[PDB]
This record gives sequence, C-alpha cells and structure tokens, in this order.
Amino acid sequence: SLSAAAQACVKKMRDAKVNEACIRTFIAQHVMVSKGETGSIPDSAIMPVDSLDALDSLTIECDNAVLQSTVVLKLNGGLGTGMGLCDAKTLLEVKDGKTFLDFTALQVQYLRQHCSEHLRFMLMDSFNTSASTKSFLKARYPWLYQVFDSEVELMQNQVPKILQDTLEPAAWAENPAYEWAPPGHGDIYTALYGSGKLQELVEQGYRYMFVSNGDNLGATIDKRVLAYMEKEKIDFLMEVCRRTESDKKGGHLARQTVYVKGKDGQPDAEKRVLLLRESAQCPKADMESFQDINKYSFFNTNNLWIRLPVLLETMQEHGGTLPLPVIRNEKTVDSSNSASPKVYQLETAMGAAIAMFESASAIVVPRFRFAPVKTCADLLALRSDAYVVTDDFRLVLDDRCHGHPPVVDLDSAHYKMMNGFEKLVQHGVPSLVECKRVTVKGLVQFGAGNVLTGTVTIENTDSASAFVIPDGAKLNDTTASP
Ligand SMILES: O=c1ccn([C@@H]2O[C@H](COP(=O)(O)OP(=O)(O)O[C@H]3O[C@H](CO)[C@@H](O)[C@H](O)[C@H]3O)[C@@H](O)[C@H]2O)c(=O)[nH]1
Repeated sequence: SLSAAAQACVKKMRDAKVNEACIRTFIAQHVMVSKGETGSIPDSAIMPVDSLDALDSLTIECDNAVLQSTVVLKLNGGLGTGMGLCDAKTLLEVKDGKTFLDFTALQVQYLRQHCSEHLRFMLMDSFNTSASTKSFLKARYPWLYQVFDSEVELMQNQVPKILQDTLEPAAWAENPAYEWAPPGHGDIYTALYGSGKLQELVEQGYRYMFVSNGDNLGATIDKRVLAYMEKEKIDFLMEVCRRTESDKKGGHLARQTVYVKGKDGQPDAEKRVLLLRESAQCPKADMESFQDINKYSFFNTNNLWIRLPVLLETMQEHGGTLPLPVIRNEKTVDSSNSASPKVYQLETAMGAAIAMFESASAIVVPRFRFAPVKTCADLLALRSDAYVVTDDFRLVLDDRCHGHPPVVDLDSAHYKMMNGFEKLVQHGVPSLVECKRVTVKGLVQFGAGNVLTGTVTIENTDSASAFVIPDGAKLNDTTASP
C-alpha cells in the first residue's frame, strides 16, 4: 500500500486518463525514489566489459522470413534543449535541403524497394513533437502521412513531475502543462505495451524491433545482426562503439558479476551481466571515471534490437511493466524559471533493458552505424564533408577518417544555441574531412569554401567584434587569429 504522495500521483494520473501500464511503471519507480534510490551507479559497483563479438566479424545474412518479421522504430520524442530547440530535433537540416526526417523517410523508402516490400516503420513522438512531425510528413512523404495515426506514430506517455520536498505531484498554476514530462526513451516499452501496440505487433507476426535515435542517421537494419540473434537465441542486443573523444553525452556499457551457484557437483559459475550507465547515473563527483574513455571504452549507440514476443512475455510476467532502473533527474517545474518549485522527473533509458533479459548481449559495431548529434558541434561535423550520404541514405563518416570523427570544439558562449551556430556557418560549412580537430574560440564566422586540415584553431581574443574568415582560406595545423 502506497504512501500519501504516491496515491496523490495515482489519482492525478488516473484523472488525466494516463495509461494504467504507465501508472504502474511510474509508481514502482516512485517507491524506489521514496526509499532513496537516485539512479546513481558508482564506479565501485561495476566493472568494465573486456570482450564482445563484433559486427565486422559476422557474415551470415538472415533469411527473408526473419527480415519480414522486423519492425523499425525511430525515437522522436525528446526536446534538445541544450541546442536551444523548442521542437523536434529531427526537423533540423543535415545536408543542403534535407532534415533528419528526410533521410529517415528515404531510408524507409529504399528498404521497401530493395529488401522488404511491407516494412513496418514507426516514430515515437511526444506531446512536444507530434504536431510538427505529422505536418512535415504531410508535405513531403504522403505515403507515411496516410498511415501516420494508424500504424506509424507511437505516442509516448507523460508522467507527473514530483516535488522534491514531498514526492507529491507538482502544481504549476501559470502553465499546468509544465506539471507533466515524458519519462525518457525507456518509456518506449511502456507505451508499446500499454497502448496494445506490442501485442498487436506480435499478433501480426512481427518478431524483432530495431530502434535507434532520431538523430543517428547511420542506424539501419543489418541482416547479419538478425541472423546473429537468431543463431545465438539472443532476445536483446545493444550495438556499442569503441568510444572516442567525442563520446561524452550518453552512456557506456558495464558489467557486474553475478554468481549462479551451481547445483549437483558443478561449481558455482560466475556469470557476467551487462548494464548501461547514462551520464546522469554517474555520481557527479566521479564524472572523471565516467569520462575516462579507456576505462569504459564501449559507448552505447542506442541502436537496439528487441525480440518482441519475449519483451511482451517479460512485461506480462512483471506486472505489465518493464522494471528499468529509474533515473532521478533534477529540475524546476518550469525549467526556464529557476525560481519555480524543484522537482524530480523520473526517467528511464531504453538501453537499460539490457539488464532485463537473460540472453541479452552487446555487439561492437564500426563507427559508420553511429553518427550522433547531441550538440551543435556534432551538427557542424555532420553537415560538413566529413559525413557522406550512402546509396541507402545513411550518413557515414568518410573512409579517410579511419572511423575517427573530426573533433569539433565550439565555444559554448556563442555556438551552444542553434541561432549562434547558425551564424557561424552563415556563409558556408568548412571542409572538414581532412580535419582531425577544429577548435573555435570567441565570436567567429566561416567564409565560403574554407578548407581545414590537421589541427586547426580559430581564436578571437577580442571578444567584441566577429573574426570573419575570407573565402577560400585553407587552415592547416595552425591557429588563426585577427
Ligand atoms: O523522452 C524522450 C527522450 C528522448 N527521446 C529521444 O530519444 C533519443 C535519445 O535522446 P538523446 O537525448 O538524444 O540522448 P541520450 O538520451 O542522452 O542518450 C542516448 O543515446 C546515447 C548515444 O547517442 C547513448 O549513449 C545513451 O545511452 C542513450 O541513452 C532522441 O532521439 C530523443 O529525441 C524521446 O523520444 N523521448
């Protein structure tokens, strides 16, 4: 039986007609929090992962049946606040005239032409992103618009922000919509389960789901991973990348060792169990451990494969929920207004489901399956010539890079927001394919047709006037200044 605060959350969520699967999932988290769970995972509690299988080693492709039983879902529900976005990130342009959505739709169109005619495609939208996404598709891809509401969109849940003082639901008279937030992308499982969509998918014969970040345009179906999951009877698979210097916003793989004591004269066998640690779960006093890319060198791509019938079985057998570890995220009710009440927002990360299945694994993938965009520094690298468009409409790092993205460092005073970054490339995106690292300090504007090679720094000490670069400039292993 629940605390008074937890009952106040149930009542609020029921009055608003929140899905019961979501209420159950949230309340189980609310119980954890009220007992002192923060989501924190300290370094002393985990150990690094030393060896995994690699996609580059695999060669066998899955038969057509398996391919036909796969569904593709793109996450599209978050708000990239750090980039100063008030709408769906996937609408920003990534190449001249084309948005993340554009390439996403082109990926689906191509796959339907060349691999599986009846590929099921889904987008997980939220309150904050559904509107703009649907009208975009209405204009450019009517074949998706026709079945948007019918089979494309999965709407994610909203859960109450809770006051830190009491764990009660927050009230915000000035704008009650701010009392609610989407509960991270680990909600995909809840939303699929609670809407009946997961059982429908299983009923129609689908067996696998391939999920990836909306911002990652290298993530598509690779039939060798499906063959691999079939052979090895794997129910959940996380693709990880060898971590680079640019991999600082996200989570890394880790392991624990659980001892299953062996019966009948067979000794207790240590058995590895895998887990995800998001940056938000690192005790912030230990961030340097989280950020040491040698210690934890397997970075989650969020390219995730789920065996749908087993996910469904597992959630049925855990009270109609998937008990992902809660992440207790701290904010104010109006995140803009730091005079507003402090709240917790309970969230989960979908890659945390690796701890949920007995035969969950991770596989190392090459960097051409991971081109993330968390910051405008990423968007600069993606927009430039360091990233190329494949025939099947993935963006991938050019071969010259040897799987190392150009290390982009933009002054956060000027380029952290989208409006500032937009002026930086006002007159052109620099050629970056040959740039191992570009650092921009102070207010600066690229010219047209700039070529950067080696380690280039552009610096303006003056901090008043823009340092503008002349068309044609080619900076090589240098620091450029007014
Ligand atoms: O409630 C939410 C929150 C996010 N998203 C979407 O989910 C994707 C991921 O969000 P993002 O904030 O971009 O990334 P992070 O959550 O920080 O990190 C994810 O992606 C990283 C790699 O890029 C992995 O390392 C992390 O483990 C994984 O959690 C994006 O498409 C968001 O729009 C939602 O749909 N709903």
